[PDB]
Amino acid sequence: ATFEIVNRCSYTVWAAASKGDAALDAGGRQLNSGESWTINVEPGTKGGKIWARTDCYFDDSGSGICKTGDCGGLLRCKRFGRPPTTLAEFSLNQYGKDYIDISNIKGFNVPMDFSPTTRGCRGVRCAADIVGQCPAKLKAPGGGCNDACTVFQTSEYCCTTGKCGPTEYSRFFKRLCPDAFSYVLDKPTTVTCPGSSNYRVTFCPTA
Amino acid sequence: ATFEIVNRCSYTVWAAASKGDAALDAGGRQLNSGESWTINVEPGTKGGKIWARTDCYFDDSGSGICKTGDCGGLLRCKRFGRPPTTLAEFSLNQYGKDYIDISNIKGFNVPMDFSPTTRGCRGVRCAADIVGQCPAKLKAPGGGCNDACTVFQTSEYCCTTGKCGPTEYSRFFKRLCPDAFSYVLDKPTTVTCPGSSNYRVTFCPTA
Repeated sequence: ATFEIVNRCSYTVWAAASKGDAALDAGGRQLNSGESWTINVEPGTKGGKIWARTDCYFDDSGSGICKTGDCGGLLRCKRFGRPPTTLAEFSLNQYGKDYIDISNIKGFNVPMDFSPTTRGCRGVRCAADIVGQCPAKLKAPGGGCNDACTVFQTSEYCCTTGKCGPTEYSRFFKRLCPDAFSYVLDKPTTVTCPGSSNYRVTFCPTA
Repeated sequence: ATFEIVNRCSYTVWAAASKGDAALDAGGRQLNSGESWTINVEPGTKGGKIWARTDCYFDDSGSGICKTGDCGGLLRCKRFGRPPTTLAEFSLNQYGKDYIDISNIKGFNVPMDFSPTTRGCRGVRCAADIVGQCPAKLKAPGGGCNDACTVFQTSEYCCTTGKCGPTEYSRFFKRLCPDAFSYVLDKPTTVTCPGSSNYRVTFCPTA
C-alpha cells in the first residue's frame, strides 16, 4: 500500500512510521513546511502507526532527540515514539479489509487528517487546538498535551484491568476530537476500508 | 554473584532487576516492609540495574501498572523502568573488577544504599529527601522527582551531542546526593570492587 505523508504545518516536522518492532519503509524523515513523503507499506501490515515529531536535532548519523514523539533518539524510527503524539493507526489486509483510525490515547502533539486516496471509505481527522486548550495538569513542557495515563499512571486512566470508564481527561480529548479514540475502551472510531486501499496523512490539515 | 535486596521502607516496594534486554534472576518481586530477596546474577554481567517501583497493582498473571519505575506493565521486569527511578547500576567481572554506582540520571523515587557484602571496596548511598525538596518543575504526579532530560527533552539536559555541562537541575541532585551521578557527564562516582564481589541493596537505608 502507498501512504503519502504531507506536512501542511508552518513548521518543520519529523515524520515517523513504525510497526513497533520494525521501521515501516525508512521509518522517519524530515518534512519541511509543504513537503510530502511517499512511503510503501507491505500488505498484511498490522499495528502500524504514523506520527509527527517536533523540535528535533539530529547529527550526521541520524541520532538525536525530539521534544515530542522521540523514538529512542533515532531519525529512522524502529519503535514507537514517546508521548505526546497524535497517532494515525492502521492494520492492512485483515480478512479482506483495511482498518484505520486516529488516536489521542497517547496524547496529542500535531493536528492531523488521515484519509484514503482510493475509493471505498471516508477519512477521519483531529484538527482542534488541543494543545492551546489543554488542561494544565496534562500540558507537556516540551510541547503537546499528554494523555492522563502517561501523566498519572493509574489503572483507571491506563485501563489496566480491562475495565475503565471515561474520565474528566478523556472527555476533554473527545469533546475537541470526537472522531479520535480518547481512552482505551472508547466506542470505536475505526474506519473500515477495502483491502489494499491507499492513503494520505496530512499534518495541520486546516490551511 | 549474589545480591541481597532489602526493603527497609515503611511501605511496600516492588523490586526489579534487569539488564535491559533480559531479566536478571526473576526480574521482579514484591517486597513488604522488612522483607529481603536474594538474587543471583551471572558473572560477566554488564549494564545491570536494580531499582524499586512504587504503588503497583498486579493481577494473577503478573501484569499491571506502577506509578514509578514501571517496566512495561510486568511484575517480572525484562526491560528498564520508566522514570523517575533511583538506580543501582553495575557491571561485573570486567577485566578482573566489578564496578558499581548509584545514579539520579533517571530521577529519583526511593532512597537507597548500595554496598558490597564482601571485602575490598566501599558502598555508596543516596538517602536524602529528594522527593520532598524536588523543584516544582521536576515533581512527578505519580510520585518521585524526575530528571530534567525526561521532563524537557533538550540536547543540554540529555547530553545528546556528547557535550553538556551541569545545570540548575543537575546541581540540585548533586547537592543532596554528591555520591550519585547527577547528569550524563558528571565526574564519575563509580566504585571499583574486586571481581566477583557480593552486594546488598537497601531501600530506605536510614532507620
